[PDB]
Amino acid sequence: EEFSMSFTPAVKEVVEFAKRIPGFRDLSQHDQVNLLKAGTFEVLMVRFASLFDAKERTVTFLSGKKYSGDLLNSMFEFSEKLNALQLSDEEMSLFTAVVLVSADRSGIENVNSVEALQETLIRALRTLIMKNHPNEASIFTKLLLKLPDLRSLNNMHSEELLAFK
Repeated sequence: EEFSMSFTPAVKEVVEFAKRIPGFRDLSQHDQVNLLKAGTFEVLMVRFASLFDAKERTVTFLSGKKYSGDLLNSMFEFSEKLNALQLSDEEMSLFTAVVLVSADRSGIENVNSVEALQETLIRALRTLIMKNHPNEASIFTKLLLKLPDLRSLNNMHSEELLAFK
């Protein structure tokens, strides 16, 4: 409850976010549906982190209200680690687009076009991180390391979410 349904309109939000990713609407319709089908779960993981605060033990839901079981524990270790980097909203958005365009390539027909879009987003992320965190370049590396982590959480818990919310 009070979090079940909270992730239904969130799916609608990912679709709209993707549409705003420069170049996304150039990929085949086939590839756009597949990136969203495969990556929506990983983007939602990042969005959750963004609505968490281990610095105050508060978890805010896209729904509004604020509060403080083994996926939920993973979502906390994940969120704490990511929240540690102290990214700005702009970095957070760019990173989320990288996550979406980094999704499982199994159902993708034009991988070259998807890798080309990921490259463009990756280069901007690194460029944007170096500028806002000149002495913390490593922040960029830590973010890439999270891609394999999110793919595992996905492989393991997507079903217990991508089902009736």
